[PDB]
Amino acid sequence: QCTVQVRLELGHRAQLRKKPTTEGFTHDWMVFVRGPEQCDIQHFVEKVVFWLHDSFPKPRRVCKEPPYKVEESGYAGFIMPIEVHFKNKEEPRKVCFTYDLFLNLEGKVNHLRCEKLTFNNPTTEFRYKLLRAGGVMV
Ligand SMILES: Cc1ccc(C(=O)Nc2ccc3nc(CN4CCCCC4)[nH]c3c2)cc1I
Repeated sequence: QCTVQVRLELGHRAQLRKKPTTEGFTHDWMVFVRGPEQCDIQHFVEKVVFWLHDSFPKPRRVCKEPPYKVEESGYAGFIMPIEVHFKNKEEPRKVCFTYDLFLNLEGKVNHLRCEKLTFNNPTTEFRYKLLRAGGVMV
C-alpha cells in the first residue's frame, strides 16, 4: 500500500502577430507539457501526443523526448486533446487531458494548468521511474 504523486504542468503561450503571415495566420502559439522546477518527467513519460485541430497538417503531433511541445501559427483557438503516455507496464498506461488552447484576439496569453497525478501501488519498476522524476510518496 504505497501512493506516489507526480505533478505535470500543461500550458500554452499565444501572441497576436504584429502583421499576419502571407497565409492569414493571425497568431503564434506554443503548447507544452513539463514538470515543475528540478523534476524530470522524462523518467516516467514515454511520449506526449498533442491532437491539433483537424485543419492542421499531421494534427497527431508526438514528442518522445523533451521538450514536449508544439510551436504553431493559426487563426483560432480550439480544444486540444493531450495524451501523456507512461513508461508503465500496467494501468494507467496514459492520461488524457482536454486542453483549452484559447487565443487573445487583442494580445498575449500565457497560461499554466497544474495536474497532480496519484499512482496507487505502482509496480516496483514504475515506482522507481516516478521517484527518480521527483515524485513523492504519500
Ligand atoms: C476552429 C479552427 C481553429 C484553428 C485552425 C487553424 O489555425 N488551422 C491551421 C491549419 C493549417 C495550418 N498550417 C499552419 C502553419 N504551418 C503548419 C505546419 C508546420 C509549420 C507551420 N498553421 C495552421 C493552422 C482552424 C480552425 I476552422
